[PDB]
Amino acid sequence: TENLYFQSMDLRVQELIKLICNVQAMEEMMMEMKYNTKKAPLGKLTVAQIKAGYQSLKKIEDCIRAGQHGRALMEACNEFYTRIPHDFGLRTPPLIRTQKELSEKIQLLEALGDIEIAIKLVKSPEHPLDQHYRNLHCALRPLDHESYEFKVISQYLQSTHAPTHSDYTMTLLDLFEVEKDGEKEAFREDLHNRMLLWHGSRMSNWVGILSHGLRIAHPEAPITGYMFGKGIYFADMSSKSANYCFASRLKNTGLLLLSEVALGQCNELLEANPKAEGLLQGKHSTKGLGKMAPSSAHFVTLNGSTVPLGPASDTGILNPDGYTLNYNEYIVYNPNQVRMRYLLKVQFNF
Ligand SMILES: C[C@]1(c2nc3cccc(C(N)=O)c3[nH]2)CCCN1
Repeated sequence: TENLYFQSMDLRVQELIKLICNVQAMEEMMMEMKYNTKKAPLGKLTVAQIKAGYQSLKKIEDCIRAGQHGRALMEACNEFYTRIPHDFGLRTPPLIRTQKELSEKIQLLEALGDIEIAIKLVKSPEHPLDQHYRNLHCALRPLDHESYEFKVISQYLQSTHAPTHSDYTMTLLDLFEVEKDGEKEAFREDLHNRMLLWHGSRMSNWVGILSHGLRIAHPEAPITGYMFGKGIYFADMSSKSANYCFASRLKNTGLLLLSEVALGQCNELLEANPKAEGLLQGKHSTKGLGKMAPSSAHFVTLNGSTVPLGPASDTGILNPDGYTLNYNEYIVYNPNQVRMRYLLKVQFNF
Protein backbone atom coordinates (compact mmCIF):
# COMPACT_ATOMS: atom_id res chain seq x y z
CA THR A 1 0.00 0.00 0.00
CA GLU A 2 3.09 2.24 -0.39
CA ASN A 3 1.54 3.91 -3.51
CA LEU A 4 -1.31 5.45 -1.45
CA TYR A 5 1.35 7.31 0.51
CA PHE A 6 4.05 8.08 -2.06
CA GLN A 7 2.48 7.88 -5.60
CA SER A 8 5.15 6.01 -7.65
CA MET A 9 5.40 5.27 -11.34
CA ASP A 10 3.51 1.98 -11.79
CA LEU A 11 6.05 -0.87 -11.81
CA ARG A 12 4.95 -2.01 -15.28
CA VAL A 13 5.64 1.50 -16.70
CA GLN A 14 9.03 1.56 -14.95
CA GLU A 15 9.95 -1.75 -16.56
CA LEU A 16 8.75 -0.50 -19.97
CA ILE A 17 10.82 2.65 -19.63
CA LYS A 18 13.88 0.71 -18.48
CA LEU A 19 13.46 -1.52 -21.49
CA ILE A 20 13.13 1.06 -24.28
CA CYS A 21 15.73 3.44 -22.74
CA ASN A 22 18.52 0.80 -22.58
CA VAL A 23 21.41 2.33 -24.56
CA GLN A 24 23.46 -0.88 -24.34
CA ALA A 25 20.68 -2.78 -26.17
CA MET A 26 20.78 -0.06 -28.87
CA GLU A 27 24.54 -0.55 -29.34
CA GLU A 28 24.11 -4.32 -29.62
CA MET A 29 21.21 -3.93 -32.02
CA MET A 30 23.31 -1.64 -34.35
CA MET A 31 26.33 -4.01 -34.16
CA GLU A 32 23.98 -6.83 -35.33
CA MET A 33 23.03 -4.59 -38.22
CA LYS A 34 26.81 -4.30 -39.06
CA TYR A 35 27.14 -0.65 -38.00
CA ASN A 36 30.60 0.07 -36.58
CA THR A 37 29.87 1.47 -33.13
CA LYS A 38 33.61 1.47 -32.26
CA LYS A 39 34.60 3.68 -35.18
CA ALA A 40 31.46 5.88 -34.88
CA PRO A 41 30.14 5.74 -31.30
CA LEU A 42 26.37 6.34 -31.21
CA GLY A 43 26.82 9.16 -28.69
CA LYS A 44 28.61 11.25 -31.25
CA LEU A 45 26.24 10.56 -34.16
CA THR A 46 24.48 13.68 -35.39
CA VAL A 47 21.37 14.36 -37.45
CA ALA A 48 23.55 15.98 -40.10
CA GLN A 49 25.67 12.82 -40.49
CA ILE A 50 22.58 10.65 -40.86
CA LYS A 51 21.23 13.10 -43.44
CA ALA A 52 24.55 12.91 -45.28
CA GLY A 53 24.20 9.10 -45.17
CA TYR A 54 20.80 9.34 -46.88
CA GLN A 55 22.29 11.60 -49.58
CA SER A 56 24.92 8.92 -50.31
CA LEU A 57 22.15 6.32 -50.53
CA LYS A 58 20.44 8.59 -53.05
CA LYS A 59 23.63 8.56 -55.15
CA ILE A 60 23.52 4.79 -54.95
CA GLU A 61 19.87 4.88 -56.02
CA ASP A 62 20.78 7.02 -59.09
CA CYS A 63 23.40 4.40 -60.00
CA ILE A 64 21.05 1.42 -59.58
CA ARG A 65 18.40 3.21 -61.64
CA ALA A 66 20.89 3.92 -64.49
CA GLY A 67 22.24 0.33 -64.43
CA GLN A 68 25.71 1.66 -63.46
CA HIS A 69 28.23 -0.63 -61.72
CA GLY A 70 31.70 0.86 -62.30
CA ARG A 71 33.40 3.94 -60.87
CA ALA A 72 30.23 5.98 -60.03
CA LEU A 73 28.65 3.19 -57.97
CA MET A 74 31.90 2.21 -56.18
CA GLU A 75 32.50 5.87 -55.38
CA ALA A 76 28.90 6.07 -53.99
CA CYS A 77 29.06 2.94 -51.86
CA ASN A 78 32.49 3.96 -50.53
CA GLU A 79 31.14 7.37 -49.72
CA PHE A 80 28.16 5.79 -47.92
CA TYR A 81 30.40 3.42 -45.90
CA THR A 82 32.72 6.34 -45.11
CA ARG A 83 29.82 8.41 -43.71
CA ILE A 84 28.05 5.52 -41.95
CA PRO A 85 30.83 3.21 -40.86
CA HIS A 86 30.23 -0.55 -41.13
CA ASP A 87 32.16 -3.54 -39.78
CA PHE A 88 32.41 -6.37 -42.32
CA GLY A 89 35.56 -7.75 -40.61
CA LEU A 90 37.81 -9.29 -43.25
CA ARG A 91 35.14 -9.68 -45.93
CA THR A 92 34.88 -7.50 -49.08
CA PRO A 93 32.39 -4.72 -48.28
CA PRO A 94 29.33 -5.60 -50.37
CA LEU A 95 27.92 -3.41 -53.07
CA ILE A 96 24.44 -2.00 -52.55
CA ARG A 97 22.67 -2.92 -55.81
CA THR A 98 19.04 -4.01 -55.15
CA GLN A 99 15.85 -2.49 -53.74
CA LYS A 100 15.93 -4.80 -50.74
CA GLU A 101 19.56 -3.90 -50.07
CA LEU A 102 18.82 -0.18 -50.40
CA SER A 103 15.85 -0.63 -48.07
CA GLU A 104 17.98 -2.39 -45.43
CA LYS A 105 20.39 0.58 -45.40
CA ILE A 106 17.45 2.92 -45.15
CA GLN A 107 16.12 1.01 -42.14
CA LEU A 108 19.56 1.17 -40.54
CA LEU A 109 19.48 4.97 -40.89
CA GLU A 110 15.88 5.09 -39.57
CA ALA A 111 17.12 3.26 -36.50
CA LEU A 112 20.15 5.54 -36.13
CA GLY A 113 17.76 8.54 -36.28
CA ASP A 114 15.64 7.15 -33.41
CA ILE A 115 18.79 6.30 -31.44
CA GLU A 116 20.09 9.84 -31.78
CA ILE A 117 16.76 10.98 -30.33
CA ALA A 118 16.90 8.50 -27.43
CA ILE A 119 20.48 9.18 -26.37
CA LYS A 120 19.68 12.92 -26.14
CA LEU A 121 16.45 12.18 -24.27
CA VAL A 122 18.01 9.93 -21.60
CA LYS A 123 20.84 12.33 -20.66
CA SER A 124 18.25 16.29 -10.50
CA PRO A 125 16.09 15.33 -7.47
CA GLU A 126 14.03 13.31 -9.97
CA HIS A 127 14.72 9.55 -10.46
CA PRO A 128 16.18 8.86 -13.96
CA LEU A 129 13.08 6.80 -14.91
CA ASP A 130 10.63 9.60 -13.98
CA GLN A 131 12.78 11.98 -15.95
CA HIS A 132 12.79 9.72 -19.09
CA TYR A 133 9.03 9.24 -18.93
CA ARG A 134 8.35 12.94 -18.52
CA ASN A 135 10.61 13.69 -21.47
CA LEU A 136 8.51 11.45 -23.75
CA HIS A 137 5.54 13.78 -23.35
CA CYS A 138 3.47 10.66 -23.91
CA ALA A 139 1.22 9.16 -21.25
CA LEU A 140 1.41 5.39 -20.89
CA ARG A 141 -1.23 3.77 -18.65
CA PRO A 142 -1.19 0.07 -17.93
CA LEU A 143 -4.49 -1.70 -18.56
CA ASP A 144 -6.10 -4.51 -16.56
CA HIS A 145 -5.68 -7.99 -18.00
CA GLU A 146 -9.39 -8.65 -17.29
CA SER A 147 -10.57 -5.51 -19.10
CA TYR A 148 -12.63 -5.54 -22.24
CA GLU A 149 -9.89 -3.66 -24.14
CA PHE A 150 -7.35 -6.38 -23.21
CA LYS A 151 -9.71 -9.08 -24.45
CA VAL A 152 -10.33 -7.42 -27.81
CA ILE A 153 -6.67 -6.62 -28.41
CA SER A 154 -5.52 -10.18 -27.51
CA GLN A 155 -8.12 -11.41 -30.01
CA TYR A 156 -6.90 -9.02 -32.66
CA LEU A 157 -3.27 -10.04 -31.93
CA GLN A 158 -3.90 -13.79 -32.21
CA SER A 159 -6.56 -13.90 -34.88
CA THR A 160 -4.59 -11.75 -37.36
CA HIS A 161 -1.41 -13.76 -36.95
CA ALA A 162 -0.78 -14.73 -40.54
CA PRO A 163 -0.36 -18.39 -41.69
CA THR A 164 2.90 -17.66 -43.56
CA HIS A 165 4.51 -16.15 -40.42
CA SER A 166 4.62 -19.53 -38.65
CA ASP A 167 8.16 -19.23 -37.23
CA TYR A 168 6.77 -17.80 -33.99
CA THR A 169 3.75 -17.16 -31.89
CA MET A 170 3.12 -14.17 -29.66
CA THR A 171 2.13 -13.89 -26.01
CA LEU A 172 0.76 -10.55 -24.75
CA LEU A 173 2.75 -9.77 -21.58
CA ASP A 174 1.33 -6.32 -20.89
CA LEU A 175 -0.82 -3.62 -22.38
CA PHE A 176 -0.63 0.19 -22.15
CA GLU A 177 -2.98 2.89 -23.35
CA VAL A 178 -1.02 5.59 -25.16
CA GLU A 179 -1.98 9.26 -25.11
CA LYS A 180 0.60 11.33 -26.98
CA ASP A 181 0.40 15.08 -26.31
CA GLY A 182 -1.35 16.83 -29.29
CA GLU A 183 -2.58 13.87 -31.30
CA LYS A 184 -6.19 13.94 -30.15
CA GLU A 185 -6.64 17.56 -31.25
CA ALA A 186 -4.71 17.24 -34.55
CA PHE A 187 -6.45 14.00 -35.61
CA ARG A 188 -8.58 13.82 -38.76
CA GLU A 189 -11.78 12.74 -36.92
CA ASP A 190 -13.90 13.70 -39.94
CA LEU A 191 -12.56 11.08 -42.27
CA HIS A 192 -14.47 7.86 -42.77
CA ASN A 193 -12.91 4.39 -42.66
CA ARG A 194 -11.17 4.88 -39.34
CA MET A 195 -9.37 1.60 -38.50
CA LEU A 196 -7.27 0.42 -35.55
CA LEU A 197 -4.08 -0.81 -37.17
CA TRP A 198 -0.72 -2.35 -36.34
CA HIS A 199 2.78 -0.82 -36.52
CA GLY A 200 5.90 -2.76 -35.55
CA SER A 201 9.42 -1.39 -35.15
CA ARG A 202 12.82 -2.34 -33.78
CA MET A 203 13.31 -2.07 -30.04
CA SER A 204 15.79 0.76 -30.56
CA ASN A 205 13.10 2.96 -32.05
CA TRP A 206 10.33 3.29 -29.40
CA VAL A 207 11.81 6.27 -27.50
CA GLY A 208 11.72 8.14 -30.82
CA ILE A 209 8.25 6.93 -31.82
CA LEU A 210 6.67 7.72 -28.45
CA SER A 211 8.38 11.12 -28.10
CA HIS A 212 7.91 12.27 -31.74
CA GLY A 213 5.03 10.13 -32.98
CA LEU A 214 5.13 8.04 -36.14
CA ARG A 215 6.84 10.06 -38.88
CA ILE A 216 7.00 10.07 -42.64
CA ALA A 217 10.38 9.16 -44.16
CA HIS A 218 13.31 11.58 -44.22
CA PRO A 219 13.08 13.94 -47.23
CA GLU A 220 16.62 12.97 -48.40
CA ALA A 221 15.82 9.21 -48.23
CA PRO A 222 15.69 7.37 -51.59
CA ILE A 223 12.03 7.06 -52.61
CA THR A 224 12.65 3.58 -53.93
CA GLY A 225 13.12 2.51 -50.29
CA TYR A 226 9.36 2.97 -49.83
CA MET A 227 6.98 0.60 -51.62
CA PHE A 228 4.10 3.16 -51.69
CA GLY A 229 6.00 6.39 -51.03
CA LYS A 230 6.98 8.41 -48.00
CA GLY A 231 4.01 7.81 -45.69
CA ILE A 232 3.38 6.03 -42.38
CA TYR A 233 2.81 2.27 -42.93
CA PHE A 234 0.30 0.03 -41.14
CA ALA A 235 -0.92 -3.57 -41.31
CA ASP A 236 -4.20 -5.33 -40.50
CA MET A 237 -2.32 -8.57 -39.76
CA SER A 238 -0.51 -8.44 -36.45
CA SER A 239 2.39 -10.63 -37.62
CA LYS A 240 3.10 -8.54 -40.77
CA SER A 241 3.90 -5.64 -38.39
CA ALA A 242 5.53 -7.88 -35.72
CA ASN A 243 8.06 -9.08 -38.29
CA TYR A 244 9.29 -5.50 -38.33
CA CYS A 245 10.10 -5.86 -34.66
CA PHE A 246 13.07 -8.02 -35.71
CA ALA A 247 12.71 -9.93 -32.47
CA SER A 248 14.68 -13.20 -32.18
CA ARG A 249 15.21 -16.24 -29.95
CA LEU A 250 17.97 -14.22 -28.26
CA LYS A 251 15.93 -11.04 -27.81
CA ASN A 252 12.36 -12.27 -27.74
CA THR A 253 10.58 -9.25 -26.19
CA GLY A 254 9.31 -6.62 -28.59
CA LEU A 255 6.57 -3.98 -28.79
CA LEU A 256 3.70 -3.48 -31.10
CA LEU A 257 1.67 -0.34 -31.55
CA LEU A 258 -1.97 0.01 -32.30
CA SER A 259 -3.17 3.36 -33.75
CA GLU A 260 -6.39 4.84 -35.02
CA VAL A 261 -5.77 5.55 -38.70
CA ALA A 262 -8.05 7.93 -40.59
CA LEU A 263 -7.95 6.23 -43.94
CA GLY A 264 -10.85 8.03 -45.61
CA GLN A 265 -10.98 7.00 -49.24
CA CYS A 266 -8.13 4.63 -50.16
CA ASN A 267 -6.39 4.55 -53.47
CA GLU A 268 -6.19 0.78 -53.96
CA LEU A 269 -3.04 -0.62 -55.62
CA LEU A 270 -2.00 -4.17 -56.58
CA GLU A 271 1.81 -3.75 -56.70
CA ALA A 272 4.58 -1.48 -55.64
CA ASN A 273 4.77 2.12 -56.78
CA PRO A 274 7.08 4.44 -54.84
CA LYS A 275 5.34 7.43 -56.52
CA ALA A 276 1.93 6.36 -55.05
CA GLU A 277 1.54 9.59 -53.10
CA GLY A 278 1.15 11.58 -56.31
CA LEU A 279 -1.63 9.24 -57.45
CA LEU A 280 -3.93 10.12 -54.49
CA GLN A 281 -5.64 12.98 -56.36
CA GLY A 282 -8.02 13.84 -53.53
CA LYS A 283 -8.12 10.42 -51.82
CA HIS A 284 -6.62 10.18 -48.35
CA SER A 285 -4.61 6.96 -48.20
CA THR A 286 -2.99 4.19 -50.21
CA LYS A 287 -4.02 0.56 -49.75
CA GLY A 288 -1.67 -2.10 -51.05
CA LEU A 289 -4.04 -4.98 -51.72
CA GLY A 290 -3.14 -8.42 -50.36
CA LYS A 291 -4.28 -11.94 -51.33
CA MET A 292 -5.46 -12.64 -47.75
CA ALA A 293 -7.18 -10.29 -45.37
CA PRO A 294 -9.67 -10.17 -42.47
CA SER A 295 -13.26 -9.94 -43.77
CA SER A 296 -15.83 -7.44 -42.57
CA ALA A 297 -18.30 -10.10 -41.34
CA HIS A 298 -15.99 -10.62 -38.32
CA PHE A 299 -15.18 -6.95 -37.55
CA VAL A 300 -15.92 -5.20 -34.28
CA THR A 301 -15.36 -1.60 -33.34
CA LEU A 302 -13.49 -0.06 -30.43
CA ASN A 303 -14.33 3.58 -29.52
CA GLY A 304 -15.20 4.51 -33.07
CA SER A 305 -12.44 2.56 -34.86
CA THR A 306 -13.06 -0.58 -36.92
CA VAL A 307 -11.07 -3.51 -35.54
CA PRO A 308 -10.47 -6.01 -38.32
CA LEU A 309 -10.55 -9.33 -36.45
CA GLY A 310 -9.43 -12.43 -38.32
CA PRO A 311 -9.07 -15.07 -39.45
CA ALA A 312 -7.86 -13.86 -42.82
CA SER A 313 -9.43 -15.32 -45.97
CA ASP A 314 -8.95 -14.93 -49.73
CA THR A 315 -9.69 -11.49 -51.03
CA GLY A 316 -10.18 -12.68 -54.62
CA ILE A 317 -7.35 -10.32 -55.64
CA LEU A 318 -4.73 -11.43 -58.17
CA ASN A 319 -2.41 -9.26 -60.24
CA PRO A 320 -2.25 -10.48 -63.90
CA ASP A 321 1.25 -9.02 -64.47
CA GLY A 322 3.35 -10.40 -61.62
CA TYR A 323 3.67 -10.26 -57.83
CA THR A 324 0.75 -9.82 -55.41
CA LEU A 325 1.17 -8.82 -51.77
CA ASN A 326 0.43 -11.60 -49.31
CA TYR A 327 -1.35 -9.16 -46.99
CA ASN A 328 -2.74 -5.62 -47.05
CA GLU A 329 -0.86 -2.55 -46.00
CA TYR A 330 -2.14 0.95 -45.47
CA ILE A 331 -0.31 4.21 -45.96
CA VAL A 332 -1.11 7.72 -44.77
CA TYR A 333 0.99 10.73 -45.72
CA ASN A 334 0.15 13.14 -42.90
CA PRO A 335 0.70 12.33 -39.20
CA ASN A 336 -2.64 13.93 -38.37
CA GLN A 337 -4.27 10.83 -39.81
CA VAL A 338 -2.71 8.92 -36.88
CA ARG A 339 -3.56 8.71 -33.26
CA MET A 340 -1.51 6.25 -31.22
CA ARG A 341 -3.76 4.32 -28.78
CA TYR A 342 -2.16 1.11 -27.39
CA LEU A 343 1.27 -0.38 -26.93
CA LEU A 344 1.62 -4.16 -26.50
CA LYS A 345 4.61 -5.67 -24.75
CA VAL A 346 4.93 -8.94 -26.66
CA GLN A 347 6.76 -12.17 -25.96
CA PHE A 348 7.76 -13.89 -29.17
CA ASN A 349 7.82 -17.70 -28.93
CA PHE A 350 10.34 -19.13 -31.37
C1 LIG B 1 9.37 -1.27 -45.13
C2 LIG B 1 8.63 -0.37 -44.15
C3 LIG B 1 7.32 -0.98 -43.68
N1 LIG B 1 6.41 -1.44 -44.49
C4 LIG B 1 5.37 -1.83 -43.75
C5 LIG B 1 4.14 -2.37 -44.10
C6 LIG B 1 3.23 -2.73 -43.13
C7 LIG B 1 3.57 -2.53 -41.79
C8 LIG B 1 4.80 -1.97 -41.43
C9 LIG B 1 5.10 -1.79 -39.94
N2 LIG B 1 6.28 -1.28 -39.64
O1 LIG B 1 4.33 -2.21 -39.08
C10 LIG B 1 5.71 -1.62 -42.42
N3 LIG B 1 6.94 -1.05 -42.42
C11 LIG B 1 8.30 0.91 -44.89
C12 LIG B 1 8.22 1.97 -43.81
C13 LIG B 1 9.04 1.42 -42.63
N4 LIG B 1 9.45 0.04 -42.99
